[PDB]
Amino acid sequence: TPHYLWIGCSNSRVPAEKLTNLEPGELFVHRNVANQVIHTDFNCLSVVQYAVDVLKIEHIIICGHTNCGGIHAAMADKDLGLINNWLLHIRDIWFKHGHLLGKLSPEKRADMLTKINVAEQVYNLGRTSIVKSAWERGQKLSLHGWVYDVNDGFLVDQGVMATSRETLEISYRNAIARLSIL
Amino acid sequence: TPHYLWIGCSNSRVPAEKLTNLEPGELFVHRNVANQVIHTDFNCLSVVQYAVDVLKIEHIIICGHTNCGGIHAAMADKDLGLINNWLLHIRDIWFKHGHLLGKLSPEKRADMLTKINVAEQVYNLGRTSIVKSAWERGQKLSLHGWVYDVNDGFLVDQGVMATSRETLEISYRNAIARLSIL
Amino acid sequence: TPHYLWIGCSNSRVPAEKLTNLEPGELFVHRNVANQVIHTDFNCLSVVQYAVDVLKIEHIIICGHTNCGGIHAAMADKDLGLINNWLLHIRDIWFKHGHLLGKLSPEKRADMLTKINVAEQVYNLGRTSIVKSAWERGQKLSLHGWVYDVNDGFLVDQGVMATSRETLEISYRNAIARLSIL
Amino acid sequence: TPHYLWIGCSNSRVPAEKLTNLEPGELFVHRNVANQVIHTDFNCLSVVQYAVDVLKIEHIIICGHTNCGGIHAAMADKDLGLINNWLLHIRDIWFKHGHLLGKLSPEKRADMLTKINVAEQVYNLGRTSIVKSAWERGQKLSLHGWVYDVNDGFLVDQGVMATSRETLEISYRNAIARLSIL
Ligand SMILES: [Zn+2]
Ligand SMILES: [Zn+2]
Ligand SMILES: [Zn+2]
Ligand SMILES: [Zn+2]
Repeated sequence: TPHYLWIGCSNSRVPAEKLTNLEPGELFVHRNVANQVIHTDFNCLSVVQYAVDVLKIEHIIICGHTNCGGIHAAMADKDLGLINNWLLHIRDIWFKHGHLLGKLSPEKRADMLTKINVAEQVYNLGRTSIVKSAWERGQKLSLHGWVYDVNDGFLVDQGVMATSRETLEISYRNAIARLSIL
Repeated sequence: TPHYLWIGCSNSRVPAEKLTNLEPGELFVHRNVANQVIHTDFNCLSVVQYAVDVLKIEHIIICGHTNCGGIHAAMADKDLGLINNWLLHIRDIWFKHGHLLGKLSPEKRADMLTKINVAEQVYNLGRTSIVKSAWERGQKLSLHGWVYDVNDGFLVDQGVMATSRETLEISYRNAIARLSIL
Repeated sequence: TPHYLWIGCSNSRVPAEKLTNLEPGELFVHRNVANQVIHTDFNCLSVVQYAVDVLKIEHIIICGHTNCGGIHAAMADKDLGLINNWLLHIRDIWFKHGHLLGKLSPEKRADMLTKINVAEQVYNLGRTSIVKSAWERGQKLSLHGWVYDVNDGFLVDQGVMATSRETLEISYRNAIARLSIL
Repeated sequence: TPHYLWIGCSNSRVPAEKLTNLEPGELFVHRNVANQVIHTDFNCLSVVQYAVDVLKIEHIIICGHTNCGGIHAAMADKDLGLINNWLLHIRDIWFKHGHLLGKLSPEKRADMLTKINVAEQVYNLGRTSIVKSAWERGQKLSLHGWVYDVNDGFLVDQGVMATSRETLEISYRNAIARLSIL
């Protein structure tokens, strides 16, 4: 069996199976643009459901990365057609935390939003009924939010790690709090 | 920078980077249950669009596989919540080719449907405005559909390969023509 | 309470509440382009779920109409951007029943596809777990497929009317059968 | 031919044709639970796109309403299957303005959130490439956001109205500014 679901970015500089030292065929993988878990996305949420319910996976890892073309385009003011719609979700976050990112130099900004994004996505994953109910029936399931420093090797980027719904709150809220005061 | 998009199954035994021999950084990856390109899926289309228009990728491979849970689930009679909605598209393909699969022996049906599905998804991909337009303005873009077997490798197929909308027809119809011979 | 869900086309020549003689605020309404019920559409399927489960509605009416801009564009070979993706579903039907429509004069065609579409959509609605489970717990729920002749007043367009899953099969299969032999 | 798009709630007490006094045939209608424009919803965007580009409509109205089940459900703690995914977007809006609503009295919260939601959805609509582009090539298009009350009529609001991306900002931020006064 696989023991982890890996939700990562479609981008190539992020190879899930290679960068970790984990055994081959242990990762059940979903990748989309800027690693998103949108409330109304049947594509991602099907993988999560197949993972949790069918494969009884005990760990979902969400994982962003620095220099993500996703995050950059999300902040660019440029019509690239259909991706612009998908990235508007990321922009909602950008402006949700706009005061933080406002302060930052216009490049720390890119990587900060990258970190914030993962937190927010773990937060979406955690409010999923797929996940929520797995918890409620006593299933062991932990969520995780990391960022792969593409020029280095990754950080358990955040204390954004839930094993229940309340631990989701503690984690996320602390995550956001911390990153809005260094 | 990337040069290929790979749309595969989320399944852990079909990792894109292991199963290809491209240079690292060259693959841009989407995975989802049973490797679908649904006409109205923002997530997958967002990736395709990002590949063709922004990254200017010139090859898309859709990789399906034998002994695939998605296909098995699509044929099974069991409720798996959201997964069911996702596989109703596959169940349509199962119905579209019911006569052919009706002939086949119950065991050989999953592997047939896996092969049909890869043809069908390439047919979807190619009918995309994203793709259609890329061709319509003369950008070079080839679609390839293959099937991987864990105990056996890629089935020497002859199978699915479009570089224009006209060849998409020729390749698609021929693939189905061939599968129908039994 | 309302007692019917009306899934109709966004188009204006089709006013649900007016054209019927039914009491005001009896119709819970969803309208989209060419009245579609796509397996993976959270928008429509949310209305259906709110209808069936929360409002305990006993009747879903799907209802197309003749001279539907949806059906026309679906058959047109013209890029209109984002709607083309949504209409590809209709095109899958067009070519599913292509031999029928092939025979017909190129305008009977428009209205035939309009009728076929409703049948197919009732069929999608009926394979929904939302609907299916309502049936399984003994809830009284009937589906219906009509077409509003925009220049006349409508026909229980088809014997496409399910009160369970097996009555869905009988109805749909007969529907398609009939319309492929006049 | 149409001249207005109406995006309203599916709710039976808020029928678009009754609540307006347009000539018959002029309204083009979308309804869904709690009148959302989600950035990655093919169904709603398909309608908008069809209105702006094909039908060349010059006004879009988003109509919300008081005592709306969608809003009530979004705030409630109950599982309603797919509906939950759909309302997580509304629950985000509830969180986005938590401080403001936190002030408010528990009863007055639904009606506040209904008002915020209409502002938010107009803000989404206006950030659409569909809309943005229409303006960007100088087509005339005005967005309007209103709230309807069954026992009272449309709340004399001053509220939400964009005819350009800059006015979308001005109108949106001002709407929120105003709602915040209490
Ligand atoms: Zn990236
Ligand atoms: Zn598989
Ligand atoms: Zn129509
Ligand atoms: Zn409502």
